[PDB]
Amino acid sequence: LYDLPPYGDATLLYFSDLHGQAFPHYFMEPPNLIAPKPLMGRPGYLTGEAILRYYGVERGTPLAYLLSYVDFVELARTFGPIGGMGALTALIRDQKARVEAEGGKALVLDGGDTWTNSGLSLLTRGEAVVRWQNLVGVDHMVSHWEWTLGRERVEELLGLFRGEFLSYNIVDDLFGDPLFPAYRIHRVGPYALAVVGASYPYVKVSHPESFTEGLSFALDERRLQEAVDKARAEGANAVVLLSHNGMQLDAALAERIRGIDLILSGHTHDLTPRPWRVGKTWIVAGSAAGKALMRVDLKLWKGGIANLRVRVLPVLAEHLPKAEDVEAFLKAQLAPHQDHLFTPLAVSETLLYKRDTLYSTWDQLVGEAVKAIYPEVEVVFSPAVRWGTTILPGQAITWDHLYAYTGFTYPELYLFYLRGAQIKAVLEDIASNVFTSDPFYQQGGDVSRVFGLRYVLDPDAPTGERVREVEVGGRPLDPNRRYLAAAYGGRLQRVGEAKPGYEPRPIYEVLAEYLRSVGRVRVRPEPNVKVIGRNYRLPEVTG
Ligand SMILES: [Mn+2]
Ligand SMILES: [Mn+2]
Repeated sequence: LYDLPPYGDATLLYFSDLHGQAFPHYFMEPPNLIAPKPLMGRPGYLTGEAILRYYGVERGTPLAYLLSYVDFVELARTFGPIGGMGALTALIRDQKARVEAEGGKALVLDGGDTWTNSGLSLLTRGEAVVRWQNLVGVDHMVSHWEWTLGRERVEELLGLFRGEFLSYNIVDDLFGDPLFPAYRIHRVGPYALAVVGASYPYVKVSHPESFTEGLSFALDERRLQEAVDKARAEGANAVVLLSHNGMQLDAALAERIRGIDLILSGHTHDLTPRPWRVGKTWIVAGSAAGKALMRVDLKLWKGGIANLRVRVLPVLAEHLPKAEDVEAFLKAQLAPHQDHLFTPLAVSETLLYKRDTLYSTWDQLVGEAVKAIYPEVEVVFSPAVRWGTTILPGQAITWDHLYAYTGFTYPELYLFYLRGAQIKAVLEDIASNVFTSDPFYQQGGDVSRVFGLRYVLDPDAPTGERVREVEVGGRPLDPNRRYLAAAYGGRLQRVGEAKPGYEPRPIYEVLAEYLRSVGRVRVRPEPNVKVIGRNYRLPEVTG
């Protein structure tokens, strides 16, 4: 709940990966987070009943509703939607006021992936999200998807952003000079707390290169270590890393970098009801889509963090007061677009979810839509991003949802031929990245969903042997056969042969065309992958 007693010298109110989600919505955690044996059972790879047990969270509680897919639909009906900028603002303000009334010091920290991927964002090229950050009063933020707006727009938006953007790693690609401050030291009574920022290191290979030309985001352990050391030389007693590296990478850094007391981990969209102790560092994840506000109270000492209290505060719009200024602001911004954004396109008869290592009902729906409009397509590759939303049974799908699921600034759907060998290699290559069993390199991640294909995955097999028994359209994969593929949200088209006469157009236009026509959809979970050595789980899709 929200009525917490005072604790410590400083309070951090942290959220991450909002992905421009302006309104209350639903967001189910993944039914599977598959890992090779060495990585199983650790934060970042917990789901379902196991995550509840790991954290000692009772089944059926508001925290259980946020934390796991177990009982999802039932709990969504019980507790209501999560997030919304209005409710998140109300909660942040409630907590900050409480802390300041106690004579405490509070900082509002945003872990990045904030400005993009929503109707509000696309309609304003991120501007409305920044204006919202300003209404709440965000002290710092880091970045990742922000860069898909392009360097020019990001700089414009940083002019508007009243908080202080941090990043030790964004440097010029020719001279190496950092473009932003690495950290900021804040007075917390008699102590000094440094907030160091880290943006996603893989922006260049993850998005169109044009968006970040002239910049390097490379993970630079030396530069990070020197930043931590410098903050301490300037008087910082404790050091907090506001990170967008991904939680597993943050855990690896905790064992390599000296002096990081706490890491606020974004990117992987994880939940950590209790902090994860790695080396001499505590790690707290930032969740996603506005579902939670992480309150981290710190008892500091001359040399670091003596102790801390972590609470995952559910952002439940039905259980929080309104932030009137935010409600009014959103009304002003979207009044002209409400018809477009909220009119039903179709009704979903069952649960549409996005997150999972391998398969989702939302991605299957997209595959069906693509094949319905382009019957020549044999395989549809959907991007396994961790942002999105969840549609409940009987709920209408709207344009706002389409933008929540497919609101890339580069949303083009591409149709192109791939040889069978390429299809298999694409999956094997992703598997090698997502599943490496070497704890030194593991970072995790999700696998592209390929509608029209079925395969067997063995996460523990050697590279080159993880993907087997591939079948396309009920027939064994023919390595030399040319198959017509479709893909959006990535770079797969670069190794294909473009379909003659086809003009790439936004995936959401294709989806809206399909949905308007069909009126109602019913996508029951029918996973197309068999996982060796694991039980593949599914949620309950009715109710
Ligand atoms: Mn994200
Ligand atoms: Mn990210």
